[PDB]
Amino acid sequence: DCNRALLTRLHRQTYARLYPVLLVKQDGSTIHIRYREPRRMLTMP
Repeated sequence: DCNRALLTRLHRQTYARLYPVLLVKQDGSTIHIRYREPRRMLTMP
């Protein structure tokens, strides 16, 4: 059921290049975050 809303693109008329990034906050939890820095990962302290 988690997959209902997951497939989408940004609908704002003009925007920057969006790159998949993997974010790790301080959990052990990770989120897919679309951000303009191509770097494959960022981990939060």
